[PDB]
Amino acid sequence: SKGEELFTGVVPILVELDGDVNGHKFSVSGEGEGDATYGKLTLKFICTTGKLPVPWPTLVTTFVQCFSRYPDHMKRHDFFKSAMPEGYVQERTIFFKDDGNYKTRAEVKFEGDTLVNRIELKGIDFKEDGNILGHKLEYNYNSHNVYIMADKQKNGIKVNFKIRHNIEDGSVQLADHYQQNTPIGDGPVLLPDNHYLSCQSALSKDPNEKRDHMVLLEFVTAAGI
Repeated sequence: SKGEELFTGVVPILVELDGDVNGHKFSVSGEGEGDATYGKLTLKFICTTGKLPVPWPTLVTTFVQCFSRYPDHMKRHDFFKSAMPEGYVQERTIFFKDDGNYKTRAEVKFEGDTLVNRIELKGIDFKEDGNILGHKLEYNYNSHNVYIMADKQKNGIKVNFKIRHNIEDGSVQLADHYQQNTPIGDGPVLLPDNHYLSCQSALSKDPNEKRDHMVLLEFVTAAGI
């Protein structure tokens, strides 16, 4: 595959997000590297506007599935890498149960040797004292499966999954994800058969970082075929 070759080694990653949740505006910058051979991602995110108005875990999914490890026997189903270097647009609506929703639009593409994820996020209908704006979510992350289906109509894919964020009282805050990806270029891409990505994420802090931030270590592997 075309893009396939772009991911054989360690690739630097840059993430830039501008967000507005219920009028609370903020920006985040992230840097790190991905090693698709091992489905590995290592990144550090910094809120460059001061304090993040929402819990960091709620932004993990928004912050480059092209770094997922696709088993050799499943390479023909790797839409993400096939869209590179031109990239793909990734759009989501994330519904937080009994609370508001995030709508995101992002462009993932290479800028030189760096894989960049530029995101615009808009959140509305949140409860000021809810689990999100109220900061009631634990700083951790559960393993989840991400379900992918082709969408030949748009020469792209449809993705859906549920993220369960742990609330400090022991309960869970469901975040229902509806996602669509379509190529940026007019080039050809690989439309996959149904499969899923198995994802695990570990959140941590940089003991010397005084800015509001998040350190992320993530491993993702395609499966189901």
